[PDB]
Amino acid sequence: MLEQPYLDLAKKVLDEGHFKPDRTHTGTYSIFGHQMRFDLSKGFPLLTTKKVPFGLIKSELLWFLHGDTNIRFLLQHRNHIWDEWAFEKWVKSDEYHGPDMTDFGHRSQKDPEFAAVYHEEMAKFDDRVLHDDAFAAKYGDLGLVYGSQWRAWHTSKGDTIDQLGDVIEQIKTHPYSRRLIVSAWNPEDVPTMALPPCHTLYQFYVNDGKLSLQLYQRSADIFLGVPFCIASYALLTHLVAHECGLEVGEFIHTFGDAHLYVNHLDQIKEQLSRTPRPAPTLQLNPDKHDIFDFDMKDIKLLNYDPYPAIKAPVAV
Amino acid sequence: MLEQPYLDLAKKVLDEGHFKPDRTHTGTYSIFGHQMRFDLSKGFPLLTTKKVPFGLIKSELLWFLHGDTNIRFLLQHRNHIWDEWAFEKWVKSDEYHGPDMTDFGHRSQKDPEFAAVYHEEMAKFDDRVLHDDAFAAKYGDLGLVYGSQWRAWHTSKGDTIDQLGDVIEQIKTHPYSRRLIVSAWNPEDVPTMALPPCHTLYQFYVNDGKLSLQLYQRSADIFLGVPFCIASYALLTHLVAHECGLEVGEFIHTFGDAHLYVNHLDQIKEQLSRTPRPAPTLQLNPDKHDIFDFDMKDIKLLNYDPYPAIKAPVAV
Ligand SMILES: C#CCN(Cc1ccc2[nH]c(N)nc(=O)c2c1)c1ccc(C(=O)N[C@@H](CCC(=O)O)C(=O)O)cc1
Ligand SMILES: C#CCN(Cc1ccc2[nH]c(N)nc(=O)c2c1)c1ccc(C(=O)N[C@@H](CCC(=O)O)C(=O)O)cc1
Ligand SMILES: O=c1ccn([C@H]2C[C@H](O)[C@@H](COP(=O)(O)O)O2)c(=O)[nH]1
Ligand SMILES: O=c1ccn([C@H]2C[C@H](O)[C@@H](COP(=O)(O)O)O2)c(=O)[nH]1
Repeated sequence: MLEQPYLDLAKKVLDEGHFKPDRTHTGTYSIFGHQMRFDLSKGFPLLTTKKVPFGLIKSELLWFLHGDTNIRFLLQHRNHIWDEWAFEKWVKSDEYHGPDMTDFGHRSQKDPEFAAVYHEEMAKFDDRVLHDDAFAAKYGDLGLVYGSQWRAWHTSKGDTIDQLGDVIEQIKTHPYSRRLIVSAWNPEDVPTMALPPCHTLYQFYVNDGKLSLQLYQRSADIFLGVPFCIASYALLTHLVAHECGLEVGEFIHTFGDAHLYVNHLDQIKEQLSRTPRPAPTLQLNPDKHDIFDFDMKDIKLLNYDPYPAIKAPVAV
Repeated sequence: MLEQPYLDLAKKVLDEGHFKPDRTHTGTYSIFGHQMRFDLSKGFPLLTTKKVPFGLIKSELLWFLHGDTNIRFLLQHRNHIWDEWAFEKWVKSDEYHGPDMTDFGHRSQKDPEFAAVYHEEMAKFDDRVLHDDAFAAKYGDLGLVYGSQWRAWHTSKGDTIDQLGDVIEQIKTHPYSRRLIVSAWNPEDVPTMALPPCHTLYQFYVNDGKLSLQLYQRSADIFLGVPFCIASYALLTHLVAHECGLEVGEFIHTFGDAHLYVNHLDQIKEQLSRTPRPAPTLQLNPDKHDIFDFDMKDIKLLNYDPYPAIKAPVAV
């Protein structure tokens, strides 16, 4: 089965993972250096042993591909994955006149009524973003996110480089190149970032008319993150390929610090009692070729028969 | 035996490696995505199945650790690994009055007498570098090399960041961090570089009082390059550890495009007929702790009993 590597990584961490604490003060089980391989010609690696929302995955990837960094687009697509980051900037800034949200993410799990106040406060902020173009302009723009890291790298001369755009052009002109790399790591920015990119660097490769892609993830949440990441990068390996007119080869996920939060142990064991079903299948619109102009309707997932969704808490 | 992974990578490429040409127009056998693991507590990974020059490895690493980018230091240490790059800039510039060296690297293998002319021309340039401080200042400074990428990253504000310096400080204050990353990839520079860094990115990790390091190599010459690289990065994992007062764990070498030049096939097979001996041992000076102030005499390699050196041609 196509998703075996993910189960193995999960089992493995459970078995060889050494205890290791972190920022959130919640302990974890970590390993260092791992590498999975998913033959993308066998099917699309969307977990069948637990329901993963492909809709959110598409929304987020297209956002990146547009070089966009404002929440407004994602919001219009019912995507709220990046809300806390915008919200957090709104609460620590001027004008915010409302219940003190200091430590909203952490407290939400503990104070019940607080969760109520915060959830509506959030609901309001999002509405303002979504409608007040002025507000969106200053609170919905996350700044340094994958969208601007891949397609608008700031140069020392006050200019901008479209890493993804250029790399794609190169795949077309020099497929056998070894410099097909897109970095999301800027030494100038990381020192003062809310969250340096976990999806640190990827590189393309072409051989036998097939496109492959390797992603280097400095840090991974095996339960919550990895499941999205695989699908997210597997989608791109499909997009770029389609555009360049190659076939799809395999996705290679290399890990730095792969961990499993102690509060996710039961749930992950719960998933390990499942037997993966046949993998779903991606269907891309044949009329469109400019991935930069792709839309939600141009990507279709067929035969997605998963197990119910396994619920687990976000440990900040 | 400690170096088994390297043999396996070699055998593997020979067995699953698909043909793939490149810039030098010499064909290669490539694979995409590999990952070796060397437990550094078992010994120092310097190849015993073929003599590797640890002297050059030390010279080069210290050069990097000093944030230096000029050939003069390396020259004083009889190191000529980076000569062609300096020489190449001298020949394509003004003032060069002598035999046209256009395509010296490639031609050297073909025109015998040419090799003679070029070799002495080189000998002269190096002497000028080594003695004329003015000359060295403009022809010996390679510019963007690991030394300035690790310890003098140019920011958009015309400043400079000491990635290595800072990361080291972090290991001391926050060992369990997942942001211990040093990048040698600058999207602003790669577009116009003679050779973008093959040793693209490394990340540190600390657990159980042991320091580990993973290196991401976008491109590798399995015969000539990989042997140096392992030892080079294994030395650093030892240096930083010593400084931070941790123990050494393991070195993890992840590969993007790992290849074997077609003109190295015989020689690599030749090496595969060998049986690795016990690994050598690194001995660091206990009195010094500032790796930035380390010198050739502060690093000692014990029990290095290798097989003779296997000769193979440099395919540009
Ligand atoms: C993906 C991604 C990158 N990111 C950014 C990001 C930031 C910090 C992180 N912290 C940790 N430990 N793991 C992560 O996956 C993680 C991811 C995400 C951020 C939020 C959600 C999210 O809210 N959805 C969760 C929980 C939903 C809920 O509360 O019910 C989910 O399970 O999908 C998902 C991903
Ligand atoms: C190391 C490194 C990075 N580098 C930079 C660099 C640049 C282009 C490359 N090209 C290829 N195919 N492989 C490499 O290892 C390589 C390395 C090196 C550059 C030169 C030598 C060198 O001259 N020594 C060779 C050959 C010596 C000889 O001519 O006799 C050797 O075998 O050591 C070694 C390493
Ligand atoms: O695909 C993803 C994206 C983000 N994160 C996680 C990584 C860390 O658990 C946390 C960020 O903490 P640091 O690694 O930066 O310390 O967010 C993932 O696990 N997977
Ligand atoms: O440790 C090292 C350093 C450099 N090179 C090689 C990689 C490529 O063979 C060549 C550079 O060519 P590109 O990958 O940039 O095309 O130099 C290595 O193999 N190993």
